[PDB]
Amino acid sequence: TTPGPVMLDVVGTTLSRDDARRLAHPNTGGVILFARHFQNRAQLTALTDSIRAVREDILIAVDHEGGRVQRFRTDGFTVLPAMRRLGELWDRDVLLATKVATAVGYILAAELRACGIDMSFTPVLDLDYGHSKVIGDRAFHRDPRVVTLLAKSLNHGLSLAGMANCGKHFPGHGFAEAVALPTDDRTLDAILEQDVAPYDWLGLSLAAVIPAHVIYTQVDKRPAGFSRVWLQDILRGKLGFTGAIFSDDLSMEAAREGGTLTQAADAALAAGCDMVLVCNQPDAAEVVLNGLKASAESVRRIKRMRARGKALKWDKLIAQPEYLQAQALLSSAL
Ligand SMILES: CC(=O)N[C@H]1/C(=N/OC(=O)Nc2ccccc2)O[C@H](CO)[C@@H](O)[C@@H]1O
Repeated sequence: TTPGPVMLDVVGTTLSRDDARRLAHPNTGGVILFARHFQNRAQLTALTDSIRAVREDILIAVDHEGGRVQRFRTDGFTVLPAMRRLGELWDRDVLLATKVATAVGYILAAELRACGIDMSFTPVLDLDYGHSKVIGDRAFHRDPRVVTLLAKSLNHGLSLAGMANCGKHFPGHGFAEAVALPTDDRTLDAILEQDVAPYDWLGLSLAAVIPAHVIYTQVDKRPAGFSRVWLQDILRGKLGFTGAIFSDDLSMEAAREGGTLTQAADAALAAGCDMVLVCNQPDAAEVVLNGLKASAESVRRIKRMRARGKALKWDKLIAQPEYLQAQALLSSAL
């Protein structure tokens, strides 16, 4: 089987008959996990194993950013700092900050792969303007050059465990704050010269992208996730990006602008998304699976988000010097 364009979630800590039906649908391509799917490491591994048993080509992801966004914080998972902490460390010691960023990346990816997960929806590349509360301390730094090199060092640590990455929220969620959709009335050039710069500078170190549920009125009235201008003209065209594009959670009502989930899913894919996220309502996601009108190009990019190579099980990772080394550095540096 080949991955479909829909990423959804399962009902709980153990796979159900309804999950198996949904996982087997041709338009299913991924699973995203949340805190309700984690009891302990043993349970989570059995869950991810059973998911791949139903659909061997499935992509399994999770929002593991650190700080305020980390689904798995217990039973050995290292509580990671808010990315804003790394920008603050950068301001005291640039090179040390890049060293810690990689260690955070490797810890993050290694622990996730030990439980059978492919990727995390990280890093946040939004600039820390201080404007967006939903972003807040999830942003690395105000300076796009600092965001680039810190995020790059983190993506390097992810790659050391064979894990990819996903920058967000394109073209930038940091400026709009802004219950309807946020709006950003800056000019295209202003958005390109700063918020978009990390996506451009990261080059091949950027594996994927999530667009923002934000309307940039001076560029396109459609939200970035449903904007062919942003996803094709800018990202694919002007920047030459060839990585995967995941929509932001379509379950966010205001993002759909009066349309159904299925209609919003068709618009996102039509705009340029390779995969769409429908979180926290599997039955509504199943309606999308069966009503979707919309692959060759996308399937290639989706397959390339699978974790590369073999992963260390927990019994092996806990005794690995590199893992132990990263743990110590994180404690001392922060
Ligand atoms: C802007 C933001 O924080 N978007 C996140 C995000 N946000 O989802 C929602 O805000 N969902 C929502 C909000 C209100 C009602 C229903 C769903 O979903 C993705 C997958 O979980 C994350 O990777 C994104 O980073």
